[PDB]
Amino acid sequence: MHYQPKQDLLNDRIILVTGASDGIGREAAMTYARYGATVILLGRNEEKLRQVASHINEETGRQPQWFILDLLTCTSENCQQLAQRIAVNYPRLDGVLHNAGLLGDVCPMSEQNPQVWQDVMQVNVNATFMLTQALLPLLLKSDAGSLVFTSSSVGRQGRANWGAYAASKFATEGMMQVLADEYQQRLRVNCINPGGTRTAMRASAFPTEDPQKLKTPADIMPLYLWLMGDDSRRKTGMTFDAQP
Amino acid sequence: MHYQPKQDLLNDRIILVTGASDGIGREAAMTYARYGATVILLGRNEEKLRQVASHINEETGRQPQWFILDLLTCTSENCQQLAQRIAVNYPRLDGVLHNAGLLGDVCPMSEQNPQVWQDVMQVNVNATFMLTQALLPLLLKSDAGSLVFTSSSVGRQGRANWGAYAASKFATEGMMQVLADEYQQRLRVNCINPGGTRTAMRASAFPTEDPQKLKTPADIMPLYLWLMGDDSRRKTGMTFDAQPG
Repeated sequence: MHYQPKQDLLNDRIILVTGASDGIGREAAMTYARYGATVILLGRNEEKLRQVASHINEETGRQPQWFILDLLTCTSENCQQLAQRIAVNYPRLDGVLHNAGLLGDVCPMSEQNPQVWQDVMQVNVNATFMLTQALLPLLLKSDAGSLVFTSSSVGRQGRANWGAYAASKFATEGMMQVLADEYQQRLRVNCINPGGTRTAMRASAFPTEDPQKLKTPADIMPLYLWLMGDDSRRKTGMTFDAQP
Repeated sequence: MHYQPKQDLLNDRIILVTGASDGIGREAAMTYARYGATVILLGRNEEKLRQVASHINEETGRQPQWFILDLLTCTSENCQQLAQRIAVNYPRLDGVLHNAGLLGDVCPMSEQNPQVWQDVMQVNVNATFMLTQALLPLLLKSDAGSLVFTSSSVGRQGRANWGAYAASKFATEGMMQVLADEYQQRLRVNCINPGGTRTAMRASAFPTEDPQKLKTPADIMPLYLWLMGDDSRRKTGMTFDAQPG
C-alpha cells in the first residue's frame, strides 16, 4: 500500500515479531515500536536481540523484551513454555508476525539436498505451526488479534529451482487458509509476500545480482503496518504483496 | 473424466504405484495391469503387497513385483537403494503414481498433535520428495515419463479441521508446479485429487458419514488411467479432480 498511517497507529498494541534480530524482522520490530507498539522480540541470537532492543529503546523510550527460540530445533513443549513465560509478563498478544524462515537450496529438484529440504520445511512449516499453536490463546485475548505469516511469489506459483522454499510457502498459504477459516470472526490471519527485498537471503537466491537495485526492508513496511493496525481489521484469509 | 481408453492403453509401460495396498493404490495398480502395464508395487506392508500382487495376477494374468519402503522413516539413501533394485530388473519407469500418504489429525489447529503434524509432513512432503528425486533418472529414460502426485481439495483451498493434511497437500501442489517447470518438454508432472471415496482414510476423516453417498476407488480410475497413457502426453503442471463438480 501507499499507506501513510498516524504515528500512533499501534499505541497499546502488543506485537510479537519472530526473526527479529536481522533483516525484515528487525525492521518490522523497529517500525512497529516507532508507531507505538509494545514489541516482543523472538530470535535465536541473544546478543543481536539485546542490540535490537537497545536500539528500539533509544528511539521510543520503551524497552522491548526478547525471548530465545530457534525454529530449526524447538519442540512443541519449548513453544508452550515460551508462551507461558510471555503470559506471565503480558496480558495478550494483539499481533504475531512470523518473519523467521530458511531459504535452503536454490537449485533444481534433482540437486536439492534432502537434509536442507527437511530443515526448510521444519522452520517454515512445522515450527511456525507449533509456535502459532502455542500463541493462539494469547492472540484470542486481543480485541482483534492479527496473525501474519511470511509467504512468497513461489508460494502461489511454483517455479524452477525454488524447491523446498516453494513447497514450504505453498504450505504456509494453506496453513493460513485453514486458520483463517477456523478463526472467522475471531482473528485476522493473512500472509505477506515481501517480494525481492535487499536481505542476506536475497544474497543466496541471487548471488550474482546487484543488491543495489533491490528494495530495502524499510521500503516494504507500509503493508506490515497496515496488517497490524485497525485499517485491516476487516481482512482475513488473504495473501498480500508488499510490492508486486 | 469420461474416459474409455483403448484396452491396451498401457501395454509396454512400466508403472510404479506407491501406497499400493491401500484402497486407491491397490485399485490403481489393478487398473494399470488390466490395461497392459508392467506394475511395480511399493508399500510398507510386505504381507499386504504380496496379496495385492497375487490378486492382480489372478485377475489379469501378470504378477507385479513389489518393494518395501516406509515413507515415515526412510532416508534418501533408502530411496536411492530402491531405485538401484528397480534398475536391475527394469530399464526405465514410464510412470510413478505417488498414492502413499498420511491423513493425520482432522481437528482444529489448536488441537492438532505436533508429532502427528511432523509425521504427515514427513510422509506426504519430505519422503515423497526424496523418493521422487531417487526415481527421476529412471523416469527420464521413458519416452515420456509421467509423474503423478496425490492432492486433495484442501490442497487448493484450506478448510477448517484439515490442519497438517491441508498444509501437506498445498506443499504437494507446489512441488508439482516446481517440477513441472523444471521438466518442461521432458516429463509430465501433475496431481490428482481423488475426492471423497469409500476408503479407510475417508471413513477416518468423516466417522459418521454414510459411505453409500460416495464413489468407490474403481469409480474414480478414469483420470488415473488418463494421466499414465499417451492421451495426456502434452499435459503438465496441472491438478485434476477425479470427481468434477
